[PDB]
Amino acid sequence: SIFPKISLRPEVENYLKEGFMNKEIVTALGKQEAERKFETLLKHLSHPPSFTTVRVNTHLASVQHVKNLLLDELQKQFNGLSVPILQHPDLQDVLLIPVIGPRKNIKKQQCEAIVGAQCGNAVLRGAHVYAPGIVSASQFMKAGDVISVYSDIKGKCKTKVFLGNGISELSRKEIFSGLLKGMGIRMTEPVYLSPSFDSVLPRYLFLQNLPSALVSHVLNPQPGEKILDLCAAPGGKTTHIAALMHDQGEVIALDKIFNKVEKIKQNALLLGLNSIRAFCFDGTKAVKPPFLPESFDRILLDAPCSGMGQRPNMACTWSVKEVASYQPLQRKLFTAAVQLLKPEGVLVYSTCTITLAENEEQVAWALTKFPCLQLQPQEPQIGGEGMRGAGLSCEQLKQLQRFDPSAVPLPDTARREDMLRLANKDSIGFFIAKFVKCKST
Repeated sequence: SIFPKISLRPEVENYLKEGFMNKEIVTALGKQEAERKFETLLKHLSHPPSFTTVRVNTHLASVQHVKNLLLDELQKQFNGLSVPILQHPDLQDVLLIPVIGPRKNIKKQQCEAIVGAQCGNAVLRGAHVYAPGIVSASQFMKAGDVISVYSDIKGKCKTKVFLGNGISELSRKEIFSGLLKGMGIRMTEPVYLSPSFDSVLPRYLFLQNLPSALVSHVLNPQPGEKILDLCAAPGGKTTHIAALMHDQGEVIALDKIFNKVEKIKQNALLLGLNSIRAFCFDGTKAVKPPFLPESFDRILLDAPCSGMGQRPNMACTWSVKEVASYQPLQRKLFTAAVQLLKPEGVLVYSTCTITLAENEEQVAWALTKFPCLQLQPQEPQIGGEGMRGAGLSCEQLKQLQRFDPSAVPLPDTARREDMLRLANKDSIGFFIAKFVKCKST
């Protein structure tokens, strides 16, 4: 639509393309359609989802109450403009808030400010511009000036994607001043009008996209059960798991980085859960934390991935090896997970990336190396079937859940189902696979 395709290093783009142009897909669709689908895929990654979704902390508050409070907050943020919020029928702890589509109306100003790619993503997510994120600004820029903000997606500022207009809180002199970090540019007229939930009901809400919220529902944890979250940072799926069990049971959260673990404890504390035990521990060494084999009722592997399905995302300054180095780690963590899983237990493997190597190929690898594992259907089903290319039958592909960022054309801004459709299809790149363990080991 308005934004260019996601900015990737030619090598990386060629890698992804190699992954999305396997002979199976080319056989199933033809080369032209494969190419077009890949290009549209790269084109939809730059644009924000039509819906921002939030998870209600049902352990402390009801969905209706929080919905009303959010209605109030929204009619506060947008100067009396009230926008609808929808409770997802299948994911009833999830609220959907529509983002206002491409404003092709906003005309640019003379005073300009240029920001980084990540800062641009933040702006597209509904955040404001802060002084450290500004790399360039027009001279004679004063506080209160109406300025146009551009994103340097190629990272060539010591080419410019227009993000919208705002008012300056600082002057050029003040911006490039010697560390005012809490101010910068208030986005008053952005292209995408997404709201900010960074200080709105800290104990009742959690900013979490739809598939990530779907993960825990698919896992389907029950009260009294023992659950393991191998890679639990920052703790969204962990707290969700605890909340689904009404904080009754035990959820072990594991992470390798200390600070992230402290973040997990912080989030668990904010949402009032107590059945969570967080540990700074390497998930690859989890087997005897460490814990005895087959001691967990359910295990979630929200695996570390290339994350090439996140939206919005205007650029990725990554090497090819960085992108392609996830598979061995994922397989180690997966092995640990299988070893720690109880007989007739459930293992869920999830990623927020779009590559074959980190999704379908891992499912094939898992079903080959572990005869004790059996692929299972998922409820609810929200996303499309698995992508062809890893040598999986149609039945196996229909039991996986893959979210395609480019499945519908990019929206522009309705009925209930008309919004639910957008929230379900126009989403981020995500992958979910479900396994049950048949015998012991």
